[PDB]
Amino acid sequence: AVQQKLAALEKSSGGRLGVALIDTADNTQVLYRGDERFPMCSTSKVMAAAAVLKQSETQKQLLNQPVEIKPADLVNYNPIAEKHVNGTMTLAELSAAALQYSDNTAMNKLIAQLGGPGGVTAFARAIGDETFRLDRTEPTLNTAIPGDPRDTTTPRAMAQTLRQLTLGHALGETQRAQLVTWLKGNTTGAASIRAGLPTSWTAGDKTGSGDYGTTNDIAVIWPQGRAPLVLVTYFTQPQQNAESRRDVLASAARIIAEGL
Ligand SMILES: O=C(Nc1cccc(-c2nnn[nH]2)c1)c1cccc(Br)c1
Ligand SMILES: O=C(Nc1cccc(-c2nnn[nH]2)c1)c1cccc(Br)c1
Ligand SMILES: O=C(Nc1cccc(-c2nnn[nH]2)c1)c1cccc(Br)c1
Ligand SMILES: O=C(Nc1cccc(-c2nnn[nH]2)c1)c1cccc(Br)c1
Ligand SMILES: O=C(Nc1cccc(-c2nnn[nH]2)c1)c1cccc(Br)c1
Ligand SMILES: O=C(Nc1cccc(-c2nnn[nH]2)c1)c1cccc(Br)c1
Repeated sequence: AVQQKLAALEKSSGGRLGVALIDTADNTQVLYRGDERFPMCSTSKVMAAAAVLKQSETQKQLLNQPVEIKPADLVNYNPIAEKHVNGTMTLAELSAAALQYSDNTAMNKLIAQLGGPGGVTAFARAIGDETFRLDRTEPTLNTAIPGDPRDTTTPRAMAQTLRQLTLGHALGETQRAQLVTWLKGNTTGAASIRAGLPTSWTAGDKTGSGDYGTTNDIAVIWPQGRAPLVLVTYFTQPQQNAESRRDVLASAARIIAEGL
């Protein structure tokens, strides 16, 4: 029923839809193209911010370290960083900017802190994610070209990783709590996964988008009276200039929630 429903949604959408749910009540999963690769776009900002949180476990002042923002550092979406050009932002500020505002300049500083995209990938491998790969910086990591393995993961892998980071033991308890608080404070998510969930429920999420109408969201969800869920919804379309479809992610999440 749920599989058939997600297939129906996909066919009507004209794109390719990827879904992974983990229900932590009983370790049940629901996968739809769970092992196909999709461009992550800004959902990758979670892995970068989490990597810096991991570093902060052994450098308890790391999040207070200032980082210079120069004019030439600004890229294509800098709602927070543009306010600080010719000044500085701390790594905590850059983390919150990247997660909660989806600031691309902030993400670049997180990547640089980790020694480049490969350091983010290395963190993913260290926590048992063999699938995630970050290959580029912002903004080009969002080109989302069909078939391109760069800056991709699978829904199954990303759901597992988001669970380990937010509900498991990938991070220390303080760092886990900080990540959760950041995600729950997201500003960009009301039209995506969370639009398809009951309004009683609480959640944190990280959205992404790019070329090929790519429209993504990953979420940790606390349903009324139930153990938490982790839900990944990835969507991408066959034409480079396709419009975003946050509604399709909301629809997928509604199918999932009604199936619980
Ligand atoms: O900045 C965004 N989009 C963006 C920025 C810069 C360039 C383009 C773009 N160029 N060509 N097609 N899209 C899109 C964006 C999209 C969705 C949510 C949030 Br938060 C930010
Ligand atoms: O803790 C880490 N790595 C670590 C520690 C012990 C073992 C392993 C490991 N084994 N196989 N792959 N990684 C990794 C680590 C790695 C890269 C970035 C960041 Br941030 C943290
Ligand atoms: O040719 C490509 N990339 C590319 C872009 C820019 C320059 C070059 C290049 N320069 N010299 N040889 N190749 C190649 C390409 C083809 C199919 C899928 C994808 Br993703 C990329
Ligand atoms: O399995 C997990 N947690 C967990 C905790 C306590 C008990 C069990 C359990 N008991 N029996 N089977 N699993 C699992 C877990 C937590 C975070 C990320 C990922 Br991937 C998996
Ligand atoms: O960076 C891009 N967009 C963008 C930037 C910042 C945030 C977001 C975003 N956040 N949440 N959902 N989308 C998207 C983008 C879009 C199309 C082509 C290329 Br190349 C880059
Ligand atoms: O991109 C727009 N809006 C918008 C607002 C919030 C989120 C997104 C979005 N999120 N993910 N992909 N697009 C787009 C927009 C609105 C009016 C005119 C023009 Br041109 C562009």
